[PDB]
Amino acid sequence: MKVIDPQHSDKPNVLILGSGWGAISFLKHIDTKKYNVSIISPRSYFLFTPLLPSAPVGTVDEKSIIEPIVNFALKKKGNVTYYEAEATSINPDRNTVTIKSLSAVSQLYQPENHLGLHQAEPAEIKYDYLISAVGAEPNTFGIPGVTDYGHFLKEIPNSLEIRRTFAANLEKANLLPKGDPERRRLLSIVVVGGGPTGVEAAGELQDYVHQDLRKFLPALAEEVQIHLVEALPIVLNMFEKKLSSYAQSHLENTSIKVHLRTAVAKVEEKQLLAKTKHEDGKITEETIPYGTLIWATGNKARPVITDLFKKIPEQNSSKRGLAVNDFLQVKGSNNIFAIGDNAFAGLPPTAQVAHQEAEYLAKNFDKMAQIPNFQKIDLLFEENNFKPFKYNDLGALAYLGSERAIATIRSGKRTFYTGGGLMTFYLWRILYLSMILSARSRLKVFFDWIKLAFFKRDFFKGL
Amino acid sequence: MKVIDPQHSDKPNVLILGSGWGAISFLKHIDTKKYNVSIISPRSYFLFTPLLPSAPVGTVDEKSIIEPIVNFALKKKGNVTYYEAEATSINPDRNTVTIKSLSAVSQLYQPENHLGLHQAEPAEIKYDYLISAVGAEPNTFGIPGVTDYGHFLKEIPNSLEIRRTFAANLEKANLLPKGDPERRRLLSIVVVGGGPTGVEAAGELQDYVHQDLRKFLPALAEEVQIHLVEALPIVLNMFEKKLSSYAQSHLENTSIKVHLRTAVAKVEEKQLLAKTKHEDGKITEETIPYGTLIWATGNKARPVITDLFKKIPEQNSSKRGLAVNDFLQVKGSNNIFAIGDNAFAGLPPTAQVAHQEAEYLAKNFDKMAQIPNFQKIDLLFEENNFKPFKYNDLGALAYLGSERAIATIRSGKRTFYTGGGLMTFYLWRILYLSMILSARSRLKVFFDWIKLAFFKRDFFKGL
Ligand SMILES: Cc1cc2nc3c(=O)[nH]c(=O)nc-3n(C[C@H](O)[C@H](O)[C@H](O)COP(=O)(O)OP(=O)(O)OC[C@H]3O[C@@H](n4cnc5c(N)ncnc54)[C@H](O)[C@@H]3O)c2cc1C
Ligand SMILES: Cc1cc2nc3c(=O)[nH]c(=O)nc-3n(C[C@H](O)[C@H](O)[C@H](O)COP(=O)(O)OP(=O)(O)OC[C@H]3O[C@@H](n4cnc5c(N)ncnc54)[C@H](O)[C@@H]3O)c2cc1C
Ligand SMILES: NC(=O)c1ccc[n+]([C@@H]2O[C@H](COP(=O)([O-])OP(=O)(O)OC[C@H]3O[C@@H](n4cnc5c(N)ncnc54)[C@H](O)[C@@H]3O)[C@@H](O)[C@H]2O)c1
Ligand SMILES: NC(=O)c1ccc[n+]([C@@H]2O[C@H](COP(=O)([O-])OP(=O)(O)OC[C@H]3O[C@@H](n4cnc5c(N)ncnc54)[C@H](O)[C@@H]3O)[C@@H](O)[C@H]2O)c1
Repeated sequence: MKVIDPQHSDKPNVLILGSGWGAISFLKHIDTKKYNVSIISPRSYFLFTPLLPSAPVGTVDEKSIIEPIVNFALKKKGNVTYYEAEATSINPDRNTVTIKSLSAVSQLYQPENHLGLHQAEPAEIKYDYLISAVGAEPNTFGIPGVTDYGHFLKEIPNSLEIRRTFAANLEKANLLPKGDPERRRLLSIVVVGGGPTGVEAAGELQDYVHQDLRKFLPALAEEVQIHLVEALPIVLNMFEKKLSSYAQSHLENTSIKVHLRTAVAKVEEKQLLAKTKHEDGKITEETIPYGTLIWATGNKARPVITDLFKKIPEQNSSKRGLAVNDFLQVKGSNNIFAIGDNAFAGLPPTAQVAHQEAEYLAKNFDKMAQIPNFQKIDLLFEENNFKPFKYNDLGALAYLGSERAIATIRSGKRTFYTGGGLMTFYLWRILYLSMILSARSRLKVFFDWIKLAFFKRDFFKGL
Repeated sequence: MKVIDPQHSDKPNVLILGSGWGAISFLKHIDTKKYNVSIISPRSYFLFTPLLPSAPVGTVDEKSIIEPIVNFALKKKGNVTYYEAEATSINPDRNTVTIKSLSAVSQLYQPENHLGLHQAEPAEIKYDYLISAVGAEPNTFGIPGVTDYGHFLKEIPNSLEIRRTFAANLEKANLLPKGDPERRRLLSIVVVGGGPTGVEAAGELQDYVHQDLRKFLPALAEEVQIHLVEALPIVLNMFEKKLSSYAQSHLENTSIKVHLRTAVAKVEEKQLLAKTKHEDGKITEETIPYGTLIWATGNKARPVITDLFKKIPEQNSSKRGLAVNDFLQVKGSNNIFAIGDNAFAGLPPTAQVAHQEAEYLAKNFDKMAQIPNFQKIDLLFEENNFKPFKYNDLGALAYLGSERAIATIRSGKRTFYTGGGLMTFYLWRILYLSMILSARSRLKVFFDWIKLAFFKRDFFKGL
């Protein structure tokens, strides 16, 4: 029951799922004069995921790297509606999306209707076009215990969750005497995943331990040991070999114990079972005790997308995400598009890919606006002659700790960059600032780095 | 059981209760070469209470107006120990203080002992001298419902508690249609107390509603009504009549409904019963519906101080706080001192008073260091010839909203200030910045005000 369906306007109802890179990048460029836009997301803010590994340790504040959805929609002149809720079912036959956990509805540039909704009431939202940018969710690979005893580094609440844990262990351990093995354990951190998230997380945590904790509890700081665990034989594989080594070396120089070729078989409350494959093909078992565990491995399709696989014939055998056209249309659907991590275009799950995908689609959308037939769709795209989506790989950036980073900057075939150390760390800084989506988020981080230069980090367990 | 008592050193063990204005101002000036200092407080940070009314609405961030205790103790060269716990009993006969809810113990500039304490374990902390600066706690006057349905503006968790409430009501109300009286109620705020805390709280809340909420939900913003309730016939009575009127007028011009001569008799979930005395001496009853209620009235002695009243003969009949000498020594005690709100010197309960009291005592303490007899105390003070505490009233400052404030600046008999509007608002700004206790807290707020000038306030219900 309960169906929301506004259509007094002679504009198509475009409906966006998500408030991330895809969803927001799309919103930034969509023509609200030609279309009526509605957004559904449980998160009322955009999250600049690349600096999320700085939040917990407090290099940057959780508020500095987020921006309200409504601040974006305010720059769009036309009608924007934001439902603060989560999409539970996509219904292609009815062209609605069932939502759940409705917190709020904001109607911007709309001095008009009242939907008659109540909080936490279920409702179907009709759409003429659907853009699905709900992102992926963290994958535990069915490795038992991960969720029970570990923390993802994925959203903002995760950042607080980590600080509270580490804070609590610092407090508990410092009461125990130096000898106690429990004290050594509680001061142990284990970051699973040698992908940039994990590398940056391990590095940031270290910077704090070296630069801040040491300033007033050096007896503790010395006993803290940070482990990084990677199943592959190399860290940051998306970079050149030359840089993946320098990263690994530098991490080790900052006192991080890098466990290469090591796969976590199980996670217990106070330790995790690791298997390691060696050069000679032998498998050895290790036990790594831990106080804090950060799980920064790969991601996985959300149940809403899994749900949808079964409802469309030619998605039945999809797994990673929605199989999608060269025009980023969900195969088997006449009016649904998918961008970013919930889509499958055999491209890397990266904000870079989501950003481009979004822009391409938005431009296609105002192109559709000037064609009678859109006012069955599969064919019109090729018929009316506009390009398929071609991804342009711009490169990669990763902070390694101790004011060092690696970089590669390309466009197409040419590669032009500096990927060393201290120089690259500044580049990394600048480049990140620049590719932030808002002046506010930009100014906040600029100030956060200046205060860092003079006073180095806030670590409040209740804030 | 369990008594902590370090005394290998030939220095007296000075023990401080609290991490506020008294406790910290005292710490800033106490001579740690002559004395071994220990602090007990459940709060691990200093709170700049004058800007606490800016936190909830997000003019300033909760982190910008707080500073860790250990940051202060780090500037003190000698031994400082911080117990993160609350004092539950003061024991004059034993010269110990029983503590409870022990979270952590930090020993700074002490490469030495291990106390053998565990978390949430009870323990008595011995002292040679005790300074009690635990402050007061909010007074509901036994008016039923206040705690059940209302929020104090006292500590940092209060600021989050208020934002969450207001945020929740904004979300709920916006779903209801304009007509609905529930919508009007949920958008209703009631700030009890015409003291500067309430005035500033009501004003800040207003600035947000006018300057921010209006930018994206003007239909809501218009329906929000802020009430201010004061039992006396005037607001901000500590100021001259001329200024108390201008304040009241300006508040009314910013659309705040000021209920003068109005005392809250009872608080229900959705409304509160008010009685109002009129010019002609008639009592009329009012019902003020509310969604959010902020209780910013007077304060009250904590149970730890109440507990102590009974243990000392000449404190038996104390009520507001500990009766105290002209040397700020607790009457009836030979080694206990009390400063700030938990003390009673017939002076106003203000950070200004607590700041001076603390300095005076610290200076007295290094004076005691050079006299054999301190290495029974009541007499020595007058005998060894140093001044009693004389309070110097420096004046008063209060922000009124809409970038206006009132000010009075004096020292002794002479009064020299500008107390008008926009001018005074800047003065207010400068003067507050200057009387912050740390460069970090100072820089943070300076940046918070600049970001305000360009982007106006973060209002995140989960942060
Ligand atoms: C810690 C970290 C660091 C990273 N650093 C980098 C980097 O430096 N460079 C880089 O290129 N990439 C980086 N990434 C990857 C990048 O963040 C992702 O590729 C990107 O988020 C994908 O964009 P998206 O819009 O598909 O999903 P997201 O950006 O995650 O957004 C998905 C949105 O969907 C919402 N949502 C979830 N479920 C529902 C539902 N049922 N209904 C409605 N909405 C829903 C979410 O709240 C979210 O707003 C990083 C990722 C992480 C976790
Ligand atoms: C919102 C607000 C705004 C204010 N604005 C102003 C202003 O503009 N100007 C002004 O002059 N005054 C102002 N005040 C008043 C001023 O803050 C107090 O008079 C001053 O804080 C008193 O200092 P204190 O050390 O006595 O107590 P506080 O500064 O309150 O500090 C008390 C300390 O004791 C700790 N504590 C509590 N219980 C225990 C226990 N059992 N054991 C150990 N520690 C304990 C607390 O955590 C805290 O660290 C304001 C107060 C509030 C609430
Ligand atoms: N182009 C850019 O601007 C840019 C920059 C930085 C990062 N990124 C992207 O950000 C994304 C962040 O993802 P990520 O950092 O989690 O990398 P990832 O999730 O792709 O890699 C996770 C790693 O964990 C390892 N792993 C899996 N299971 C394991 C187990 N049981 N035990 C131990 N290790 C295990 C895997 O071998 C893998 O290398 C990446 O996809 C990356 O491409 C993009
Ligand atoms: N010198 C400075 O720099 C400076 C500046 C501002 C404030 N201050 C001090 O800080 C404090 C700020 O205010 P506060 O939080 O202490 O409040 P307060 O204790 O100053 O006053 C509380 C107010 O609430 C009223 N009230 C009491 N019961 C009531 C009821 N049932 N219904 C309605 N109203 C009721 C009282 O009449 C009183 O006006 C003051 O004590 C002030 O002296 C100092």
